[PDB]
Amino acid sequence: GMKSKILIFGGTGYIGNHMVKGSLKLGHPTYVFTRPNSSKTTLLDEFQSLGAIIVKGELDEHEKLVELMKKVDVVISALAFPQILDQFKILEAIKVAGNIKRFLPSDFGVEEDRINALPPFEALIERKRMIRRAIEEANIPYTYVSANCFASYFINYLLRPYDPKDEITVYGTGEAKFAMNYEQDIGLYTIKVATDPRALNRVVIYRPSTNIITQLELISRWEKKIGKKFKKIHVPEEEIVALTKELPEPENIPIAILHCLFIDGATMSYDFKENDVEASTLYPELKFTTIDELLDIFVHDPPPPASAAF
Ligand SMILES: NC(=O)c1ccc[n+]([C@@H]2O[C@H](COP(=O)([O-])OP(=O)(O)OC[C@H]3O[C@@H](n4cnc5c(N)ncnc54)[C@H](OP(=O)(O)O)[C@@H]3O)[C@@H](O)[C@H]2O)c1
Repeated sequence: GMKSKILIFGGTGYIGNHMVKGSLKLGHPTYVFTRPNSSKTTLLDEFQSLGAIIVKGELDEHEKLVELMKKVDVVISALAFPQILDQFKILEAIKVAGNIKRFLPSDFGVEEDRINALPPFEALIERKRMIRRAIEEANIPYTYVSANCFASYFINYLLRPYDPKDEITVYGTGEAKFAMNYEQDIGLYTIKVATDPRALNRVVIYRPSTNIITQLELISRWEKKIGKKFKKIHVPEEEIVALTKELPEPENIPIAILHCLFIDGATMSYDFKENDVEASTLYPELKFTTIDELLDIFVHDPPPPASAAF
């Protein structure tokens, strides 16, 4: 009816699929753009059964993008790091069509306009910054989502719950705080803020007070849940920094990211600004799945591990 029509790029993605599902669950007409040479016919078939409109095509098809933009109201990009600057193709189409009410570029991580990282990672987040600067210069309505850590992704990475090993690797001292959110919730909240006037042209941060923790605390709570103790093996900060300088690319990128999130504590190293919007405070009918609930999920029905593309 009056629900804004949402177009999602990278919808078959690791985080993108939760945005597609959240969109449909909220009653929004949902368009999913996907490459012709897909390996997700089963995933696309699921979206289709849920009401999604599938549009196959390449980002290089400028005319197709423009005609597609004219049919929707909101555009959300969940593309991967290798495709960050390819978002300029999306932006060009948005500018030509001229009817888009809100554009959310592919951020969904650290708040790159207030944090810095080691060269391997810094170079990549500068690409996201370039997208934001272009959006602002063109006066395109937007919302920048700092989702912080994808919870299933990093619980799997840090705890390797599917590994019966007796040791656990700790990065740095393990004392740095970080916030992590369940992917399913990042998906739903992103759709909500994309049409919330309170988020128009603002930075939105997902930092629920129940999802702030340190590596050491996460391990301790996990040990209690499963009744096992691990031998904590620390990897010195100086060691991690050296690796980012010697190891090749993309091998050194994940190392740089681990330093950013778990040693420097970039997701918790700042205080909110006047115009910042913390999403957990927005909807009284909704709440972010907490860390305790997340650990319970890994005990009962753990989601598969994942590895981002670099
Ligand atoms: N905060 C965190 O913890 C965290 C963790 C991981 C990722 N991220 C962020 O989340 C965002 C998305 O990451 P992701 O892991 O979800 O992405 P992804 O699943 O790797 O990729 C998303 C989609 O990109 C499309 N795609 C892939 N290669 C392409 C190409 N060459 N040309 C055009 N389209 C292509 C694919 O869709 P089709 O096959 O349908 O074309 C794919 O499903 C990024 O901004 C990333 O940095 C954050």
